[PDB]
Amino acid sequence: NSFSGYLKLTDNVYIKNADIVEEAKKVKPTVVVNAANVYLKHGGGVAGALNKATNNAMQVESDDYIATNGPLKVGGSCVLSGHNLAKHCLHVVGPNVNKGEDIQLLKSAYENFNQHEVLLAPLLSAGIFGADPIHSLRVCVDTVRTNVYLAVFDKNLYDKLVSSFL
Ligand SMILES: O=C(O)C1=C(c2ccc3ncccc3c2)CCC1
Repeated sequence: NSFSGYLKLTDNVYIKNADIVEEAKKVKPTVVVNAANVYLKHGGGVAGALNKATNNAMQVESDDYIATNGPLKVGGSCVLSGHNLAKHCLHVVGPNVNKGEDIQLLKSAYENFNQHEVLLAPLLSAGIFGADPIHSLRVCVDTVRTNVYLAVFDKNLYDKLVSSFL
């Protein structure tokens, strides 16, 4: 958890313009959050990038978790190995509002972060899930009570989030 170069937005939310894969490889945090789907199929976005950085070890483990436990619920999570990226990966399912899933479940999704004192994470439901990323940061700030270090890849999005916040 030796994070560096973050800007503190609130007592417990920090942000950096960084690639979450590179941050995980540098810091090897106790927990890295994945922006997952209910079947843990890590096909694109942050999920595809974290799985690729494990050379598909994350996907093989996830398929076994699903065969034994069934799919997650939207707003839910599971804890699996972080492989080379972290001690643990917290796979969290935010709603895909582009498919009619309820935006209220974004609060439920962020509540899962409270089971861990420190996390490295992306914004949930941003990208292909369709939620406005600045709304997702507001829900994170209003819901997460533990220490969360948010990595945002895109510089234009990062500058917009920092300006809206501070
Ligand atoms: O943080 C961003 O800029 C966002 C996304 C993203 C998408 C793909 C990524 N592939 C590798 C590492 C980080 C990634 C991050 C999806 C929406 C917002």
